Amino acid sequence: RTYLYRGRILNLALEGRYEIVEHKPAVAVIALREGRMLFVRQMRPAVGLAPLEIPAGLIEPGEDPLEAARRQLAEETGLSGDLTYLFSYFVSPGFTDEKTHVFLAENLKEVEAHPAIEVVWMRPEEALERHQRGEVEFSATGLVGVLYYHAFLR
Amino acid sequence: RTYLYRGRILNLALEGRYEIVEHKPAVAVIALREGRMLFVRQMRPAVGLAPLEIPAGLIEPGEDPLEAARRQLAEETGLSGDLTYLFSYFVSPGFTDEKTHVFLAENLKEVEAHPAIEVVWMRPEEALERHQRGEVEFSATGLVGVLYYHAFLR
Ligand SMILES: [Zn+2]
Ligand SMILES: [Zn+2]
Repeated sequence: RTYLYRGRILNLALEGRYEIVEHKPAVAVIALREGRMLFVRQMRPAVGLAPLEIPAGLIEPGEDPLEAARRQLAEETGLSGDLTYLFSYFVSPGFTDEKTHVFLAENLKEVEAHPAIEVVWMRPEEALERHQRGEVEFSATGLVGVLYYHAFLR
Repeated sequence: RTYLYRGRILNLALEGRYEIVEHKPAVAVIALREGRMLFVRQMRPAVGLAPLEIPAGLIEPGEDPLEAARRQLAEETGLSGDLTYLFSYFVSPGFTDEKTHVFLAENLKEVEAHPAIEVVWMRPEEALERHQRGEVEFSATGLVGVLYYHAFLR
């Protein structure tokens, strides 16, 4: 386990033949209101475009997933709600340890008028159609939100 | 766009204040048979455990997503089938450009008796329950497969 780089959002290390990227864990929040899902978009230099995602972000030191979820939702959209843990997933276990904890948010209320991040309320059916037509791209969190909705929220 | 490392499965670069990890695109295959989903497990040094995933892998030079999907399915499980493109997603757009193309596989047939990789046929409902109980972890591909099944394959 040798480190070739210790950065801000990640560290690059080696374990023999394997290249490993250590990354802070993350959270994502699925929120539905009047049939529309709460998506967000922002410039992502790593991909060169703005995919459709859901409120998400890194878990800061001292925070547990639930607290981080509350914060990301408030900071990115200015909303608060009753959160319920759903499940988690490793974004790409073949090279990184980033683990994402997904929550469901209900009974949304605005806690701050002042939420870089574009808030995009959109019916999940519409998001899926636009993607199938090649009009928009998805981040893992956005796709998970869309699939979760079709599976358990209709 | 400065490079601090050019490796095998990834490159580490910088774009001002952003740390970017360039990674080859990938594919994942969702397959259902007799109510069981085709999951796979393998040691993943980056995470320290073996999460529940679905057949997946990198797209090699010269290959398009469909061809890569056929190959990963055959090499990891020894099966072949009729593949249909479903959708794609960026695993973690906040730091990497890895994009995953997901396919559905139907009418499975064994093409090789000789498929590191553990083949795990399991009902998606069971996979979800075990995860909720904290008995198993999910990779993004495994979770996407489970959610896709609950949304459109029942
Ligand atoms: Zn931070
Ligand atoms: Zn290769």
